[PDB]
Amino acid sequence: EELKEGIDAVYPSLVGTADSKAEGIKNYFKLSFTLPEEQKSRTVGSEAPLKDVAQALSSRARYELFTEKETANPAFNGEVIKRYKELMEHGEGIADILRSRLAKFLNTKDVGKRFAQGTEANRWVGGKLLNIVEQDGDTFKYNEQLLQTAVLAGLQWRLTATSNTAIKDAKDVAAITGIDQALLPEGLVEQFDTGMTLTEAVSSLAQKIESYWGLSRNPNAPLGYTKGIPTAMAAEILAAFVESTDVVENIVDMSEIDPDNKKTIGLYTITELDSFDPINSFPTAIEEAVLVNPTEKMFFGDDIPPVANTQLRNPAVRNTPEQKAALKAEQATEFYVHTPMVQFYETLGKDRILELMGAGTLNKELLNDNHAKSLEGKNRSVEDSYNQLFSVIEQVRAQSEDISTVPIHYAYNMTRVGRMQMLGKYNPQSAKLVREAILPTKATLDLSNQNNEDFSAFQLGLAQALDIKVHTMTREVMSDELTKLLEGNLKPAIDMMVEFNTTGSLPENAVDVLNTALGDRKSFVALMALMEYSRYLVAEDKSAFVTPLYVEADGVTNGPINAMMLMTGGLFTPDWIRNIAKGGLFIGSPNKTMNEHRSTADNNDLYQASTNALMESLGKLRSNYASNMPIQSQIDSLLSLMDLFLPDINLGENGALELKRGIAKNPLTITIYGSGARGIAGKLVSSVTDAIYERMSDVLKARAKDPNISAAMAMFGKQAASEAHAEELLARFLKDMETLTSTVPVKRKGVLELQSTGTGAKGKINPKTYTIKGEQLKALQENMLHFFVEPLRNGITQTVGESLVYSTEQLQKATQIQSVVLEDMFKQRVQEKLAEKAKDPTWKKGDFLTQKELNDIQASLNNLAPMIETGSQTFYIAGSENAEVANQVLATNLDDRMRVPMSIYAPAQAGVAGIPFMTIGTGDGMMMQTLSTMKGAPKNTLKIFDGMNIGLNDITDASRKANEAVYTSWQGNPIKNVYESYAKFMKNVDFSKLSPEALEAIGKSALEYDQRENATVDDIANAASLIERNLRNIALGVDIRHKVLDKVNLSIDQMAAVGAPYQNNGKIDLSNMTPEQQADELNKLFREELEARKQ
DNA sequence: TTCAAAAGAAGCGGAGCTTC
Ligand SMILES: Nc1nc2c(ncn2[C@@H]2O[C@H](COP(=O)(O)O)[C@@H](OP(=O)(O)OC[C@H]3O[C@@H](n4cnc5c(N)ncnc54)[C@H](O)[C@@H]3O)[C@H]2O)c(=O)[nH]1
Ligand SMILES: [Mn+2]
Repeated sequence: EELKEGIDAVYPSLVGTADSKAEGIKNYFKLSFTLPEEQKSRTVGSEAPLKDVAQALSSRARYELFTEKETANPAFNGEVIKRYKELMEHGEGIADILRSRLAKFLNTKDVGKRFAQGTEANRWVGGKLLNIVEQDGDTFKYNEQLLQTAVLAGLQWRLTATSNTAIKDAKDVAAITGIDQALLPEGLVEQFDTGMTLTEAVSSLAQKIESYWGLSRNPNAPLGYTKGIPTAMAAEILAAFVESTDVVENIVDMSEIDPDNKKTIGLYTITELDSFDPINSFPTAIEEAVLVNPTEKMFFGDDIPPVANTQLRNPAVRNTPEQKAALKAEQATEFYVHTPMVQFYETLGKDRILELMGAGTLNKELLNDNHAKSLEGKNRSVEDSYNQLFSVIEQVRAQSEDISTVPIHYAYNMTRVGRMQMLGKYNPQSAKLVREAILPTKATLDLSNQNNEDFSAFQLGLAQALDIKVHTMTREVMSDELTKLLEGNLKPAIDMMVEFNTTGSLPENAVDVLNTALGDRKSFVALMALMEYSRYLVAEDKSAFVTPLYVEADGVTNGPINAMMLMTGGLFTPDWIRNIAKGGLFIGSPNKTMNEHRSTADNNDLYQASTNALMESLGKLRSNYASNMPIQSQIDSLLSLMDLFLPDINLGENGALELKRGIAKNPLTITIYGSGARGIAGKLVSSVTDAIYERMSDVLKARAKDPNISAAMAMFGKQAASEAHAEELLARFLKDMETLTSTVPVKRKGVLELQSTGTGAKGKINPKTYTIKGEQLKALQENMLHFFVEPLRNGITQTVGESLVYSTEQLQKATQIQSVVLEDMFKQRVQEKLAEKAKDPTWKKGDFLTQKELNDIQASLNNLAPMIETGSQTFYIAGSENAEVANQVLATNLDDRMRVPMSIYAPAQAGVAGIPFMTIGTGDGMMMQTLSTMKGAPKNTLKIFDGMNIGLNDITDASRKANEAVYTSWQGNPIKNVYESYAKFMKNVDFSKLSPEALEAIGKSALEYDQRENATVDDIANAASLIERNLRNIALGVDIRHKVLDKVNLSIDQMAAVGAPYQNNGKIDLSNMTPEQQADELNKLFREELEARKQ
């Protein structure tokens, strides 16, 4: 009751009665919200928020008074104050648009007159804003406090939303657009990553608006109003921004991108401010005024980010104590601007940085259309990073006279998969350009003697930055390779940088000099290396040289290796010992390092081993079809085409096939994580078509530079030796493209057969519009699938071990089955409650359920063990936010458009998510979390998931701790964790209660293709409990292996580069033994440990 | 079926079916 009259005192004039049982118009704003116990927003109570905040922003003194702080961010100066004054005036224009739009709505279809007569329009999907209007003579008007506060939220969102949007990948776009991921057109993914979907824009706006309103949700009010009213407000604000042209709306017709797709999709992009707009130096003034506890802000000095209580976008999952400890540790690290790189970036200038690191200026007619779109996407990313960096620098520069002395902190959160992610799009963790200007690494080195350990550290940092693969060679060999480079190709660049570090000037051909010197080594960190070595050369005191140059301790094929260690469940095999050594687990070799292994024992890493296995599987494939000439020809053409355009595939003069580890890197990784072969085939083809489109721009360029040039020379000039030698390359290309688009392999009854597509590639090539589309793309993909990817998959399995593949399958099925039941039961418990609501006369279809009701439903699922617990991490595989549960609109704008589906936090099918969740989570996730919290945890590093940047002073000890953290994570047992959860599930699940849809989904996972079709609940049930037994057995094995492995002498250098391996000090000595001998000895220990328990 | 975040628009009518 105190709450009712409390919220009424604040909004006494809103239309309707604050009682859900009342007969006439009811006010769902006061029913849905209460005043907080403690102030959240300084606009609560204000009769004119826009006037008050504008006043607050009008001077430093007034701002300080308003926020009740004694001092304001020094970035808030005259120039910035003047810009905010102009932005407040614009807030008035947004407010004015909103008021007119309301008046239009009230007048159309006499909604206002009807509402006044008792028609409950304030409950319509388009009428929820009527809960915040006030009667005004013969009509209605917005409550000014609520209206103007939402506008302030709208201005803040307008300033910073773009910079906080999620990144879209091909997967996201395919889901959005309904177009198969493998067939997405060029630049479509780019078009979609640039804008916001309606849901994306509205939900971020709504969150901000509700935040500024500064109220609390009533647990017993229907979500249709608690979420609905601020969403209706957001929708209206987005619409006003479209009217004001602060936001551009683009309705994308899928019909032209695919004749059969009927979706039309809205894209919303915020009009960018000028890069030199003063407000960029301090874009959060409003947020920091309105909110008592601002979320959008920079953390300078000893202003430390708070620790997140719950997993990112998974509010049902609390960050564990150990996770919070890790977050705290990472949020405490101080970052500092490295002034020389900033000055270098600035002196080069945005345009030359793009020429150097992007695609420079685009001549949209020396470029193939499709290529042109990738180039644009490239520039976008570098340009945004540049602009974002310098906005941050502008704000840092205000904090002090020496920007290199201003400490900077970053907020972090744990993601769904256990990774510690730095919040924001453009920060050191996520943006390479920013990574080289803002660093937590720093050291003072004695470089007066090139025989110091300090100089050796310095060399290692330069080499790694320069794309020398420092983990494949010893420190000594590295040193000689680096010296060769600095005295050879890099010298002209080094000389230029010496000059720059002397006078502060660059030549006009700087881009050329860098580009030529670096060649393929070019990167932002390479620039840091040139900068730092040249700074050392001109340094006055080489004996105390200060530098943020770092060495990254980086995982060697980290995910696959972790999966092999964590989820291989059988006896030990020699192949496993050899392969796992490729990832830094050395048995019976005290103090062995990855550098030594690679140089003296085995130069092939796990990607190369898989690639070599691929070549065998391919050789086998060729045999089974040896007499079938058309099939041999089809394979040769695929191999030929890839050879023309991909560096990783080489065909020799006499036909010798050679493959670089590169083509196996991504396919190995994602295959373990549950990717299908088709998806991989599609990716390989993309890399082929990308290269082709690019070669077409080469044609246009060479052809324009010389109209005489022959087609062959224009397309294979750079790639060939002679004229006629380029004429055969052209012949291969045209033959390959034709056979690969007109003929596809299919698998009928275990055998491959060629079929005509009837849609072969035909016609003269026009290098500008040339596009491999639809039916042609699919054909290329089918060829790639059967003649390359399928043998690759065979190679992968032989490499990582069939035992691991088996474990990931049981893990996948268990977590899928569980997610299906969870999803289905949730939806059912929801439909039950809504049927109870039709009995309620206070309730209307569209109101949905209360939070309290949703909470009770979620709690009722606890006996199905939705959460996986390791003791230090919590995983919620099924957790999601979906439109499928409520299946209805939440709100629209006042024009009956911008219809936002009602989204609910609820479990959904996992699919294959179980694998990467557990592998990433208990692998690199657990390693980094351990690294942050362990005794003697390395200080002043930047952690990037499976690699860690270390200052040059501490590379040895930090690397050793990193490898100890790896070993610690290898004591994990993610299958055991899944088993514990799945066995509780199996004890409580009622398969008979599931919908038939749920039931068949489970059949797919638990039952062979055959026994499905028409199996009973009991067949499903019995099959589901077999998986539990499988899990139990795997988990037992994993546990034994780990204990046995711990008894033996191990050297671990998975976090490689520095050559500082962790020794487990196992007492049983397996040195001077072959992998076969070692496997036998480990299997004895395994059997003996299996008996300790059996008895 | 790789993971790390979801996600059509809009007339009529007042939800939800319909057509593009
Ligand atoms: N889950 C995931 N992680 C990704 C993906 N792309 C990149 N990452 C992570 O970021 C670094 C690279 O950051 P950068 O700014 O230096 O480029 C990357 O390191 P690695 O390339 O060495 O891979 C380490 C482990 O990450 C997982 N992983 C990589 N790539 C993928 C993909 N495509 N899909 C799933 N998982 C991936 C593996 O466990 C790998 O061993 C990553 O740490 C990304 O798309 N997804
Ligand atoms: Mn790595």
